[PDB]
Amino acid sequence: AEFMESKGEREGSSSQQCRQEVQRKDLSSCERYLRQSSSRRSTGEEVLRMPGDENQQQESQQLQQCCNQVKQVRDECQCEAIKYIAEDQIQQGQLHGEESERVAQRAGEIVSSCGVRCMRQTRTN
Repeated sequence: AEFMESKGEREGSSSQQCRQEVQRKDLSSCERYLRQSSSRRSTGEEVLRMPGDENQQQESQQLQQCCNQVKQVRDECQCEAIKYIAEDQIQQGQLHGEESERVAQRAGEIVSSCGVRCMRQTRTN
């Protein structure tokens, strides 16, 4: 009489699965630094240096967490990573009325450090 069928549904946001690992490694603290009160301990056995091995050679173990964080960036998720962090905290945080644009320049602070992605640079892969 008849015979037909077919299934297959999915949903995503960023590329393949950038937003995924992005919310873990890639810009996942640079904006959190300015979002929070001040950088602090976290997950990672790579935090036993004052001057910071993998970070701008200068007393700044705070932004070192962003450099070490952006050090886990892929390449094509670097920019989209900023489109995530520099936004999720905007919707989550009190970033509304006219205090959301102040966060745009703010993230730029850590960007100029070791967060140069979509807040200064562009797609590179």
